[PDB]
Amino acid sequence: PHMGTSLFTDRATNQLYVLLSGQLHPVYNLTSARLVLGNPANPATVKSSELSKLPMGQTVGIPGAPYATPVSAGSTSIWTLCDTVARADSTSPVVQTAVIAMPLEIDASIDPLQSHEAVLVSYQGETWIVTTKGRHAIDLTDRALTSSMGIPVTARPTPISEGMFNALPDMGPWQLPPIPAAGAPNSLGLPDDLVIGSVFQIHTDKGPQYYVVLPDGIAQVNATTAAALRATQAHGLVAPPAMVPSLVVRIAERVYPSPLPDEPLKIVSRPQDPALCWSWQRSAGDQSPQSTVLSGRHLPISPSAMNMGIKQIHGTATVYLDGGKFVALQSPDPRYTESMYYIDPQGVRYGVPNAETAKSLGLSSPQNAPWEIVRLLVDGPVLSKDAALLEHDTLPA
Ligand SMILES: [Ca+2]
Ligand SMILES: [Ca+2]
Repeated sequence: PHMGTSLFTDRATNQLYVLLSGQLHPVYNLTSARLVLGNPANPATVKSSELSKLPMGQTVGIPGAPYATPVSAGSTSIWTLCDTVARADSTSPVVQTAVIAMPLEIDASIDPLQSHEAVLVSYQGETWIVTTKGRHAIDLTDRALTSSMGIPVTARPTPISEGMFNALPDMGPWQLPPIPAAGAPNSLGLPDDLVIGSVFQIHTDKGPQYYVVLPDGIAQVNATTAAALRATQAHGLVAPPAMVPSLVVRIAERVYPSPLPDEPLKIVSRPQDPALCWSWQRSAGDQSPQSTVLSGRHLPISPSAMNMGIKQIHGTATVYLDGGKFVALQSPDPRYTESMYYIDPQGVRYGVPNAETAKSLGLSSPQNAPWEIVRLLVDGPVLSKDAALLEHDTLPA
């Protein structure tokens, strides 16, 4: 019968020994011992003379596994990816990347982009504009489009890392939404001058409200969008004609999804603000995560935290965390795939193949996390019972 203790530690050496079918085996770590036992056993301390009372076998386990699988007390799952560009204005700008899995300290020196703020970046020979929503493709050699869309010739793109490029959602071209049948007569009963794609205005209590004429109705646009439309094609109008509300209220209203913000676009200076981050967060009970783009002078963590960073030899990012993590990912690989990883305090991810294995390790309720950030971590060996059952020549250290 099972006698309650299948895991032991030599009182003198603190070495681990696991009991398998009446025989002791040295085992590399607690993680491996629990994998083979099928439950998160805690070692019983005994003298070597006690261990010598059982037959001893070869070393078992996963030597590359973390010693154990502790997890930070964690209120909320928070994951942040940060690009820092060194010598942004030089002929040799360099991007460094950090993964932050811990609460942030946000201030005026490093905070979310505001709605009118944007960063011009380069990736693989192409340029993208980064806003609070993600990245938008733009070709800067198209001087007129670029200018109309609020981007000055004084703007210099700076490189983003591959990880940041993957993390930032492609929200579509930085352009005015194309207007079908632009230039053609309106079908809305408006004056002949107001062709499809033209801009008019009506006077309100808050002053002028601008509209664009669409094939299926009229849509409100802000002043910036109105100017951008007219800068591209004014349709022969010196200014947006003033219309009477009696004429306009009768027409179907539509939505024109211009990406241009109300205020003049402010292009952040990378030398001033070398840090660009994508921060992702989700609390237990939440139906959706919330994500935002940060821009500032350094990482959004305390100065004390700025040197608890760890970079793996074969990792791309320096990792900052407040303890271990147990996370659940969902990704199209290319089919919708749910996966689980344990992340050790060193910033290595280890696959947890199924719920049964998680239970063996004493891991429960994995936090939802973004694969875009988590899979940037170095991938260690999968934590499986099959792997842990393997015998080895050499004793644990
Ligand atoms: Ca600062
Ligand atoms: Ca700011």
